[PDB]
Amino acid sequence: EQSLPFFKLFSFADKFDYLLMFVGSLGAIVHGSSMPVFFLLFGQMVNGFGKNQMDLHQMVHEVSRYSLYFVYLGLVVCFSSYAEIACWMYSGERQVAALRKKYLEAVLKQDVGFFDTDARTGDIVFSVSTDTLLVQDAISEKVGNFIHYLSTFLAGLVVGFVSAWKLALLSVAVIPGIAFAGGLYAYTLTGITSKSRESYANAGVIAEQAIAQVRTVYSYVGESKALNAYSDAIQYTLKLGYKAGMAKGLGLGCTYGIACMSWALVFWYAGVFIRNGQTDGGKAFTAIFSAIVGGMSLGQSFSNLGAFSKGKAAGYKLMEIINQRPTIIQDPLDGKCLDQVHGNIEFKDVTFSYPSRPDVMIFRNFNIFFPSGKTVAVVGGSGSGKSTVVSLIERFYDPNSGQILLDGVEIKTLQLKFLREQIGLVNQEPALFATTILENILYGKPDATMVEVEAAASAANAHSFITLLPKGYDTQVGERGVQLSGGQKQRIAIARAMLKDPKILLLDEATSALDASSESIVQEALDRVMVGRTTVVVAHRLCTIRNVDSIAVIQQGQVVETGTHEELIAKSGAYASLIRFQEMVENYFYRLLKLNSPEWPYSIMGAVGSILSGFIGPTFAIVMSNMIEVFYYTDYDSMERKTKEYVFIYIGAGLYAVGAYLIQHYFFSIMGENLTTRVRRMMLSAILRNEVGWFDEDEHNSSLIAARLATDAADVKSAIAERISVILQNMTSLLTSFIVAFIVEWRVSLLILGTFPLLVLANFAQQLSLKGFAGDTAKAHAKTSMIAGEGVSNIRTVAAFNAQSKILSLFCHELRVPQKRSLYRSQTSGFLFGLSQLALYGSEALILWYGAHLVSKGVSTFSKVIKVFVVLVITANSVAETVSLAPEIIRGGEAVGSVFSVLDRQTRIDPDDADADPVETIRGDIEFRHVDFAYPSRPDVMVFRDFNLRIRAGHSQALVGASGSGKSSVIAMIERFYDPLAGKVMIDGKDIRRLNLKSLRLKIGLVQQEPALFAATIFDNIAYGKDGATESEVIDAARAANAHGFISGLPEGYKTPVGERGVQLSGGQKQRIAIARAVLKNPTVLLLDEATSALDAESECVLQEALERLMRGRTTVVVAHRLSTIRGVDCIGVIQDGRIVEQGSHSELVSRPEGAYSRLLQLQTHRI
Ligand SMILES: CCN(CC)c1ccc(C(=O)c2ccccc2C(=O)O)c(O)c1
Ligand SMILES: CCN(CC)c1ccc(C(=O)c2ccccc2C(=O)O)c(O)c1
Repeated sequence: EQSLPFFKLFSFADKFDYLLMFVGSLGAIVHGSSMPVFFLLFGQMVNGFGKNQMDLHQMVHEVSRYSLYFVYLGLVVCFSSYAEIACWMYSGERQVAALRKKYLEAVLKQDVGFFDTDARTGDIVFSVSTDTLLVQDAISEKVGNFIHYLSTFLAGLVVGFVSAWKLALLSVAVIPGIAFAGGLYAYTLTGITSKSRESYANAGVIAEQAIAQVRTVYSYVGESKALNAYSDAIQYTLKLGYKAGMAKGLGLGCTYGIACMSWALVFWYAGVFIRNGQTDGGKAFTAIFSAIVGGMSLGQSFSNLGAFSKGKAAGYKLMEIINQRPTIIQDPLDGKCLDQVHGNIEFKDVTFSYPSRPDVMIFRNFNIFFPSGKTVAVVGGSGSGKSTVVSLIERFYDPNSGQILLDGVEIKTLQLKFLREQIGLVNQEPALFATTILENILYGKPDATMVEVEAAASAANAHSFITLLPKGYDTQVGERGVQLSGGQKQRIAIARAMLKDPKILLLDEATSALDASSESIVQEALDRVMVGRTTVVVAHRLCTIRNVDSIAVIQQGQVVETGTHEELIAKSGAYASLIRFQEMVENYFYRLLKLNSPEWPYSIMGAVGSILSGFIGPTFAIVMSNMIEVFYYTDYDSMERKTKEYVFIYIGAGLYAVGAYLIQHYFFSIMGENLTTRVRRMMLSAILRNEVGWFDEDEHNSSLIAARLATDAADVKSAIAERISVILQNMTSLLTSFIVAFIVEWRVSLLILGTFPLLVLANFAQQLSLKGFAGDTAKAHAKTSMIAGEGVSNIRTVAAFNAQSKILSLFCHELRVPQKRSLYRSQTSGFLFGLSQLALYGSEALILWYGAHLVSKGVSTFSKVIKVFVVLVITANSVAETVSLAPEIIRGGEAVGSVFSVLDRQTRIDPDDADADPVETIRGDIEFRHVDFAYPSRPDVMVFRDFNLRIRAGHSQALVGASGSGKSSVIAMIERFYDPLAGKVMIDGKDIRRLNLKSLRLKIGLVQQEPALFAATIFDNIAYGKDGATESEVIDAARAANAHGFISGLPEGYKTPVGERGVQLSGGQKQRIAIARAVLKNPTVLLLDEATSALDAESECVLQEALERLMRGRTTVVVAHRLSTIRGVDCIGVIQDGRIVEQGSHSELVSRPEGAYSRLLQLQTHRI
């Protein structure tokens, strides 16, 4: 960790931002100290009502003046809350932006050796893209919110203890029980959720391995143990979900009951103090509510400390590269700018080792002379760090031992400003920049005109990707629409190097894109551009090696031989090995509800529970208003009885909550968990039925599919269980509150009726204030972050051409747009929040004024205005949640999109077809008509061109891999992993696509290539090929596979975990189990697949005794790229790029003098 302290994180503050922070803090304190003052004014107006019941002259003036004070308070909140959101959020944008401009400069100042081509560059780009966002959260409006809510607590206590210290002390002493109950509830919820996830880590995870190893499960009957096991696993998750739903019960009910008891106690003490003669009704209420709010605000105040630690750590991580001192210092004074460059580069015993891994040695005793104005090249035997000279010449690593002389002048005695111009680099795949092609050329020389650009393009023939463009000299490679990669690229690096017109040029192995006509074109382009230059070429193939004046061959640390191509080929001096190696190369909601048809009895009893629970708020508000009126009785005798009755009402309501809440939250949880289990079972049953090719897509891999099937499905519950209880409860509370409010008094309730939109909008704004007004801050900064990431990932190219000063000229001019967007967002949010709060506090001063006016005329009476005001305000409070859940109702699929995306997806091949004819017996004949296929992952490949083959019944075939010319593709076409794009597949006198292949695959077996085993013991693993596992043939399988002397010799016997659990066996012995599983099936047709030398065991004691059983009485087809233990007996064919031309036994193939078998003989001799 070693995190930086919270202070000094503002160290990037301008002299103007301090004023912004000061104004923000000053506004925040005032905005936080407002609610208690609102309670004080409300208490004063209640006192004005109470004290003047028999004199309707003073009360009018008091209500008028207090309504005016409410108007003033609303104005203050309007002009204070705006200074908290408009001065803190903006100040959090002028610092992070001012920090990135320094951070990227620091990154681009360091040496290239710091990025040693690994995950370090990924870490740096992740820090740039994501970590600065975390820094921006610790200095944004979160600190303003924290100050706001702490000042609220302080002001509440102050406006508390001063009024009536006893009542405030009671109020602050009763809240610890509620806080402790809430903490216990949260801890229990977290523990139960963790236990549920750990239970989900049980066999409910085996779905991912079944999906990954889908080829083997489709090869056998499968689809039964893969689903029954999943159901048995998810049963436990269902049970723990029931327990979790229970936990969502007693916790909330007990908290509400303790709250109700506390309210009853505090009101009873207020009522016993009021009759003594200490305080008044308008003061005890003020003290109680101020103390309650002050106590409750501290919990929200401390909720912001979570992000502060992350922000501190993020700031510490950033403040590491900033203060780093570069190893190489660019001092213009030390280096004297020279001229008359010649091109003499000479080594003086330059031995260097990488600082990251100094154990290895790279250039032990390195001494080769580079002539001026002459072409030389160095070629290595293999890829043993060949691309190392380029880094050393361009000064990316300081030579620890040795010296490099440039025209007799040491490079270390020169500044790194004008030296880099003399060297041009074209490395392996020089990544272009996602800008216009016009300014890509300008990197060589910032000051250039169009004519030299055209001359450079013509020199490198940069016209086949430029002249015939949709628009002139305008194309963004990063943009998808004009993405013009197209495999090979007309290398613009050639043109940008020619623009410099240097005398030293560097070229790496830039031929790795299926050398073709375009490669030849760029080859003669290069041959044109090497004129009078000290070019150095590194490559592996000998095509470019021939066109070199002098060739240097290195083996390790030093050059083994020099001379020229005609000399190396002579006498085979240190060159026969080189050529030997070279030659060896939406209606969703209705149907979701319909899916819960068997949950009919568990929905009604939850709905009635929600309806019953909906009667909590209005009754509590009614009792509060009634007791508020009761406090002002003249005769003290009836007060005791009324308060006792109301305390009894509170005590009853506590148990009513401890009831109704559990009743609501239990059955709904049951229904949600049942729905999740059903949808998960159906999802797996549908995804396993899908075709093989849909699994091959890069978007659809095992990890993402498992994540969607494991995590996304849970959200379905939140879309059908939690999202329906709250709406019903709030709606019924709203209705039952309006009914009572209208019954009590209607002519005053109409004013509130006309003004619910204002109060609801204001409370919605208050609710949104807790989340933050910034909004999706990553989307705005993604465009800027792309520039930094692309400049860091391509550090090799930007290091040359002196492009460091140019990157921080587009970065600065592009960073300004998010700043303006943030400023506009901040201003709009502040103004709207201020207007909303003014509407809130400006409307409550009208209802009370009209109520007082009505009382003055005698039409209405006290105990009626206050009731309809309090109950209606409290019920308008609840509408905020209903409004907040609105955007996630109509806009379905926001997170719950996988529920029907793959469940209702239509397949092309249905394994179980009722109309398909059943398959009883098969003779075992394989033949293909004129059929070709293309992989669905990338249909551009068209290797198959009119493919045909035949294997007679009761025979064997020995197809050769033929250098991987689609060798592992015929294995996937004999049985229906894929479908023929054209032509017909012929078998057993019937077309393949009219028979029930589920009944057909049970008679055909194959052998896997890459070893893989299920997370289960090997008793049914070898019995997976048949239904019914009896030890009689279990031992027989081990004897046939010859694993009986090995598997049964294990100390723990057969009952042992062999997959990704318990003991992990070697990869060279999993083929024993693989071949043991096949013998149980005893298929009429057998398939083999050996490739990539998966055995790696000389004198195999497995294949020799198993292949003999393999041929006996079976039609076997074998494909392999190795001429070892693949001796055919009936017919052998050779495939060349998706086509065969010769057929017959091994005698015919060996009878050919040379034929196509000579190439296979070459590799056979290579095996030796
Ligand atoms: C934030 C949740 N929370 C802290 C644990 C609660 C929850 C409930 C209460 C009740 O006082 C209460 C609030 C409003 C309306 C009625 C009632 C009621 O009396 O049931 C409370 O004070 C605090
Ligand atoms: C003066 C009476 N009065 C104006 C009509 C109210 C009453 C209640 C609230 C609630 O916000 C509230 C206050 C404190 C604790 C919990 C809660 C709660 O959420 O139930 C309020 O804002 C204003």
